[PDB]
Amino acid sequence: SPYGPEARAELSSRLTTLRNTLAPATNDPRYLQACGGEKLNRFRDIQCRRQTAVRADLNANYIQVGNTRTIACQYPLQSQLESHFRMLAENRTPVLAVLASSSEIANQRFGMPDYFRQSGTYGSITVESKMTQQVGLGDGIMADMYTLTIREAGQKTISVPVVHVGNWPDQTAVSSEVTKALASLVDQTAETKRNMYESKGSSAVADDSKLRPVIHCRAGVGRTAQLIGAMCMNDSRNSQLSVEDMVSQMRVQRNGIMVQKDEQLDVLIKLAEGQGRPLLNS
Ligand SMILES: [NH3+]OCc1ccc(-c2cccc(C(F)(F)P(=O)(O)O)c2)cc1
Repeated sequence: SPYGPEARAELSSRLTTLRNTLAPATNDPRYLQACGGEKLNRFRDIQCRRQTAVRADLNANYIQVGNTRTIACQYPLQSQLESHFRMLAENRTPVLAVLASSSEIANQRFGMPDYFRQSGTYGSITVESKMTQQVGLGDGIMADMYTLTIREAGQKTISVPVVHVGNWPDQTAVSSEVTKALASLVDQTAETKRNMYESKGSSAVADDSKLRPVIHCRAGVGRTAQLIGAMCMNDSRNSQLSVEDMVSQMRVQRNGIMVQKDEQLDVLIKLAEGQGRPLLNS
């Protein structure tokens, strides 16, 4: 079988080699480096590919999987929130998908600020959060939606739709069905917001660094990578892109941990199989 244990074993062999070779060395020229005392990386071993970095002071990467353009990042540190909101505003972000659980955010030991469910002030930026609809994705998994209105004196005010999956636990894979429902919700939300900008003649529409969905979980490598993979498979432009390609693109463009659990890779495989998409490059 193209999806049998042999093919799966080969896929894993290739991806493990790639993970091991992309592991960051100290002062690795492939990875963004902290400057001046301030912590950059939420986790020492989860680093940000230099070439695709979004801002010098964020652990955040531009990611293009086939034709699908997104930003993947870590959950921003408290000290990074002003820069994070500037990135969001500048990108005219059409959807911010947060996959870190409510339990994770509430646990102050993890230092995950509650930045999208509450209003706040971060340097010169003020942020207003409003709750909108709640959508069930299946298997009890829930998406809570918000809008974040980002203001700064002398800047255009920008509002960002948020899709928060609050009950996808760390180091797990939600089912292929839940994943497909989630990808559809996130793409639909982005599409609506992107259409508003287009209807207003925004110049962001012509700029491939902009209007990217922004996706983060805690580290930005497990749950984030499962969602990005699913989104890529929902994009009609990506015919024939293999699972090897998709995962190898996420890893070279962010870090080697992208798709963190075997069960996450298994959901990508099952979605591929459903479409008759190849696992391996010939
Ligand atoms: N230190 O070894 C590598 C390493 C270190 C930390 C993590 C990690 C830490 C927190 C959460 C997660 C994660 F749950 F996989 P996410 O889905 O948020 O990316 C992963 C994953 C890999």
